[PDB]
Amino acid sequence: SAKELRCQCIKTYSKPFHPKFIKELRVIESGPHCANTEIIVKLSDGRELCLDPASPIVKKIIEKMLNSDKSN
Amino acid sequence: SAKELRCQCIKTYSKPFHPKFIKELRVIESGPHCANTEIIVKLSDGRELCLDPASPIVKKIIEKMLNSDKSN
Repeated sequence: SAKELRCQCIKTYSKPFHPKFIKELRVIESGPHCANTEIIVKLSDGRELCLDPASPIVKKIIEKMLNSDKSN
Repeated sequence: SAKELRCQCIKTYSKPFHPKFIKELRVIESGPHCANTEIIVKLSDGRELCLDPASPIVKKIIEKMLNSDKSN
């Protein structure tokens, strides 16, 4: 009975780990909405899902869109 | 009749473009071999393939493995 799940996820693929051994680093960097807009990965041959470990980086890449429009 | 194609690719997904509008940024960052070890992406709703636009960055992420072992 917790708040309705969010769009995709807010944490790592599912678990934290060394993202260095990631075979596929996927990043949901779509426009501004809710579907894709965070980080993602494919942990070597063990874990593979989205990615959002308290890393606002990717939020800054999506954030630059708005900020780009904030030139007037 | 050109040199046998390489492993996956050496350039972008297929074409260059603003990687900013990429919906999925995938990165083949596997160990050291030849399969996956470069950058990759999913250009918004238009282009989606690997990624290696003269960007050695990703090569530096894979390179840190060796260099990590070069501590002795």
